Amino acid sequence: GTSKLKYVLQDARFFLIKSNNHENVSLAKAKGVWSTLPVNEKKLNLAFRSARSVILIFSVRESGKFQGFARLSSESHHGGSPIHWVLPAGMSAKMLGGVFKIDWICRRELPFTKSAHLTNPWNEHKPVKIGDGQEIELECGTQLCLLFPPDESIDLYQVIHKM
Repeated sequence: GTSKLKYVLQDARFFLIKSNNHENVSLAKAKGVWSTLPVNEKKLNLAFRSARSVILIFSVRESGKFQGFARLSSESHHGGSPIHWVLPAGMSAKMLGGVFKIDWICRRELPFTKSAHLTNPWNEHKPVKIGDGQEIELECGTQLCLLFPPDESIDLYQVIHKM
């Protein structure tokens, strides 16, 4: 059912995450971490302290799909044992140095074809697939998350318990 998920998404903020590779999304799905560039790192830290939930919705460049969505459980943190991201051409480990802990809500794919009817008012009313770090307005982001199939590998309890 959607009661639990709708509870997690009440008053949530939503950010699109655009990964240049599949590897870092596979890594992040298993380990429960994400890192972004400093502009977006600042944006997500502000949203984390301000919002009841901060949702990252992931799409790998050129994949034609979203790969899942997750909720921040921490602000970014530097100084931990380093995540061995596959670094894109012009990116250093220092640029991805802040590590957010995330709890995945769905790790299943949603093709762009299934979200063609949703537009983001905060990106000029363009389809929500169009947009790293683009903020998605509350209702559009909620409906986008609701489109994903249920994920039998996920237990929402840990998220609901830490809210």
